[PDB]
Amino acid sequence: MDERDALRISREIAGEVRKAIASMPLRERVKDVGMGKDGTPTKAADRVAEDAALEILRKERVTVVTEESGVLGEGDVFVALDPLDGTFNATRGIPVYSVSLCFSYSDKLKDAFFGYVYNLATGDEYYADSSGAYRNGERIEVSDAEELYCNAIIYYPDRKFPFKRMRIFGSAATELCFFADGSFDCFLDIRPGKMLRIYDAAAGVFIAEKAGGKVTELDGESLGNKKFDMQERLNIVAANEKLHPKLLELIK
Amino acid sequence: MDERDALRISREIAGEVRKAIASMPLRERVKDVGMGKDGTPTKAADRVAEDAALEILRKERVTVVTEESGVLGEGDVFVALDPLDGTFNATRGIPVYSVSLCFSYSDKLKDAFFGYVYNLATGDEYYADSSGAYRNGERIEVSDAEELYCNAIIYYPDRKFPFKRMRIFGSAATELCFFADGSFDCFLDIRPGKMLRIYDAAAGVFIAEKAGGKVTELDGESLGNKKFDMQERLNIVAANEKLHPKLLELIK
Ligand SMILES: O[C@H]1[C@H](O)[C@@H](O)[C@H](O)[C@@H](O)[C@H]1O
Ligand SMILES: O[C@H]1[C@H](O)[C@@H](O)[C@H](O)[C@@H](O)[C@H]1O
Ligand SMILES: N[C@@H](CC(=O)O)C(=O)O
Ligand SMILES: N[C@@H](CC(=O)O)C(=O)O
Ligand SMILES: N[C@@H](CC(=O)O)C(=O)O
Ligand SMILES: N[C@@H](CC(=O)O)C(=O)O
Ligand SMILES: N[C@@H](CC(=O)O)C(=O)O
Ligand SMILES: N[C@@H](CC(=O)O)C(=O)O
Ligand SMILES: [Mg+2]
Ligand SMILES: [Mg+2]
Repeated sequence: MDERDALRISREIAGEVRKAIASMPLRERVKDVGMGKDGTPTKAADRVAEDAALEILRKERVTVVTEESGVLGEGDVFVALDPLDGTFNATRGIPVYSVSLCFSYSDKLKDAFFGYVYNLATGDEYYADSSGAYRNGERIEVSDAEELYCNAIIYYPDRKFPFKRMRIFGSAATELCFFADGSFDCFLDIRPGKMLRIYDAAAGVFIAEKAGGKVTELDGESLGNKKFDMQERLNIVAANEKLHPKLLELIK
Repeated sequence: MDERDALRISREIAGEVRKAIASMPLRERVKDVGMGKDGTPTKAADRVAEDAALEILRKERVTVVTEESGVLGEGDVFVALDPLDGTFNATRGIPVYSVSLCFSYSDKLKDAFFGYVYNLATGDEYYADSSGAYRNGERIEVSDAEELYCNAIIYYPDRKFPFKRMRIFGSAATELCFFADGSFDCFLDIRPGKMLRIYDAAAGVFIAEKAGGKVTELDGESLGNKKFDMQERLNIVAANEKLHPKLLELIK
């Protein structure tokens, strides 16, 4: 499998997940249907999205790490799948939620070769590969802001901060893409509980880095050894390389 | 003018503003074209939205209080207009932004008779009149959550908080409607600067109250005497009546 295969696979999944969600009334979407392998409820919207995606991934030689069904398959290519990132928004009709996929040549983030996040409500397509990062077929890059007085996505502000704007949209994969395309100047997840899982973050991280972003853990450490499994957790500090160290100092 | 006139006028404005914005590429939307009477820049998207709305309101006997052009006309019915609430989102292609209208029989919020907020990206229509509050033609009401451990929209969290979720979407009028329809359990704007203007909040406040919500200033004081002018500022605490007093105690 190469990056072209991954793009093709991702686009087919996006199409099937989009069709499955769009036809589901909010009343149905919001229903709990079971307990996910991640230890949070699987909503009916989560279930239909994952089935749509797994139906396609099942044909490939991959090991899938996915929120609801856990680790599936035995292939050498690892796929971190979030079949519906932003479930709360989807069940409320708030148009920020997406399907997220990151493909790696091992079970570690450093061997990632493809990232894909598709907004299921708007049809916006973000992806990145060896040639760079894209939004709807157009090359993107992070902003060049150097000041802390900037436009920040942050989970969660717990003190007075110097930002120009703070936003929290409820879809980490999509929000990492808002940072990747320069819509926002930085993305932070500094929750002490360390809540982000590998499938929430992996594609967004890969896309943001291809777009020029510097993206690390809380203390500046590389995310390269983050594992494609259900147990992995992440804090994220993401910004261009001039802003990034200021962000690190800010949160000490 | 009564509440049926106001509904008809609002729908006409929504249609015109919607097509004016939808046709404008992001790179055009984001351009500063002048200084607004509110003291913030008018973007091309703001100007185009406002001209569309004013062309319609010009035929009515109203005094309009609007963000970019200020106070216009001499009619006895006052209209607080935010031609595009969530301009930052609109210029970035983030689908949470709306046109907001509150109609009052004086220059005070207590004399409001109609509120209308239309999401320009999704086409969701929120309004309220003597018969109640509506989302896309269906009656809505606030949630009945009684615990602080709830789903909150809050500008801005500056300390550790007990919420289940915190969200900040960048469109106060629309966010007040997310609260009105029960999608979120409360809306708070507790920014010490007191940043909200009458046209940001008036329609959202009126819709939320019609939906059963209790909505007050920071100290629990009524919003009735808030004025339809450019100088007015608001902090907001909005929740059902069981949750509301707990929030008041929380933010001391
Ligand atoms: O998939 C979700 C989503 O990314 C949310 O925005 C984030 O707060 C949660 O931690 C994550 O599980
Ligand atoms: O119209 C805007 C919008 O409602 C934003 O969400 C809010 O943060 C701003 O204060 C307001 O001016
Ligand atoms: N992924 C899209 C196609 C595309 O973005 O080109 C879809 O299948 O709906
Ligand atoms: N969240 C979606 C609702 C849907 O498509 O069912 C939207 O308003 O864009
Ligand atoms: N304002 C809408 C109509 C409606 O809200 O029902 C439009 O003309 O696009
Ligand atoms: N507020 C300005 C500058 C910025 O926030 O980047 C804008 O909307 O473009
Ligand atoms: N501002 C975007 C919102 C969206 O992608 O739906 C637009 O042009 O419609
Ligand atoms: N999924 C949410 C539902 C809600 O907060 O209303 C929960 O854990 O309760
Ligand atoms: Mg998910
Ligand atoms: Mg505005």
